[PDB]
Amino acid sequence: MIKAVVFDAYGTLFDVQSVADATERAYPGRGEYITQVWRQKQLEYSWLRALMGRYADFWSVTREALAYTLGTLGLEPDESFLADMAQAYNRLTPYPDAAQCLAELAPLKRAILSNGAPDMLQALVANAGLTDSFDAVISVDAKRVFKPHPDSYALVEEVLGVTPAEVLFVSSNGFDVGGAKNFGFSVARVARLSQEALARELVSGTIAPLTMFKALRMREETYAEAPDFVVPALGDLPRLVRGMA
Amino acid sequence: MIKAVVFDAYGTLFDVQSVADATERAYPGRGEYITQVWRQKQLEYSWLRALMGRYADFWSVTREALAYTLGTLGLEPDESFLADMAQAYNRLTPYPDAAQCLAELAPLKRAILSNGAPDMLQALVANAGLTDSFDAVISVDAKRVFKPHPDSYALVEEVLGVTPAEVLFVSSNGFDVGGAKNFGFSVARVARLSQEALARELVSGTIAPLTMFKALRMREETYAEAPDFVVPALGDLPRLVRGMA
Ligand SMILES: [Cl-]
Ligand SMILES: [Cl-]
Repeated sequence: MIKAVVFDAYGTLFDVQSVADATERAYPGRGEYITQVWRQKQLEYSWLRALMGRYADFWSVTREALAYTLGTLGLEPDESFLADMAQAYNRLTPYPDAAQCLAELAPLKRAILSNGAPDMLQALVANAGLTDSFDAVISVDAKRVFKPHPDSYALVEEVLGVTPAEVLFVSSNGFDVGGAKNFGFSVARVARLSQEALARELVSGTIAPLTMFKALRMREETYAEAPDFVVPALGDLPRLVRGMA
Repeated sequence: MIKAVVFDAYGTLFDVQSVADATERAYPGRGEYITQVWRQKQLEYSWLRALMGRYADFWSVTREALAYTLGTLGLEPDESFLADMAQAYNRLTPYPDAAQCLAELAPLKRAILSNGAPDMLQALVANAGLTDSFDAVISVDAKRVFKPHPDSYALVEEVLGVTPAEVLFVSSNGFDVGGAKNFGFSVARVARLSQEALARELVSGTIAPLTMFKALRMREETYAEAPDFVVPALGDLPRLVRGMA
């Protein structure tokens, strides 16, 4: 039986597009571009540092990815500027139905498992006023790996004392859905982009940037095990757990 | 002293864009798009499978990435179709000056180290007419990991008998430059896209999807150690090695 619902953070509970106005200031006219490449490179760097055996926490990864992104535009921001702007990732707006979802999921154990560094996750959760909606906010930092490395998911039992079989893992990120399934969790994927809409979008003449991010990041990955469940939004999870049991 | 020049394959010796006519002919109007996403997801899947501890060789990775790419367009081709089309990756055109470069390096040991599966690399090199240009063509497959995992680079000494100190590693891929440097090789990066040109392209108005790939894939990665040398072309390598040590 499901005893805990563990949430991915970035892209699942929190909207990574919401750094929009901060990036638009870093380079007027190019906010959309920066938003997308920043997120993409942030993910790539977490995978590559881990795979290379050169871990650095998500705060370093986030700043390195921002530096790369602004670099493509010909900028050369200093550490002070980078540390300042990267704070936008600790202010991400929660999806509008997150709070209600989490409230209805009580008394089940509720937690976050995220690539985010400890201080990042605490600030992000605090800013969103969701601190008391979680029994635990788990960072991969203790294991010095990033998802989808199995050690990241091993943390859930260590912290919550529930077995993988008793966990419903929730994520909008295909690679995270894959890593959680690989580890042994039941998984509910949050799919906000209908496949059919993307397909037609990619056929409608010139292809835009956000569309590029969407094509690369909003689908199930072909190498991964399929999620047990797919829902359109977080608010659907309470109903899923009920009609599930 | 440098005793061996070890080459990355995909993107360095061989042009991954040369699958264009095949992807386009296969699906009119969608070639450029497919070419970019195919390569991007091929890389992502090599990293994510390795990081999950769920290795499959590059041939499986190449076909999974193609299936994903065609899937974004709403296509669902069978395995037979995927295997046939994926053969395009075993026929990539070598860069025009690869043959001459390798020839002028004949005194030194010449090798390839690649994510490519054994049979993929043999065909790729043979079809390019470069089989007699290498003392060894090394696949990561034996280690059952993908770059930039250190075990990939460990293969060089195992096969050639030279220490990391005696190796000049050549690559156009930032993540691979980073992996080679972390492992201890001297590295010559091949940078075919000038930073200043990319910057201006990214602001030349509406950003094209092709520029998206360039922005994600053709620069040094900020988390990675800098390469020892950067040349604009393979043909500049012999001259670089002459006045090196
Ligand atoms: Cl993340
Ligand atoms: Cl590769």
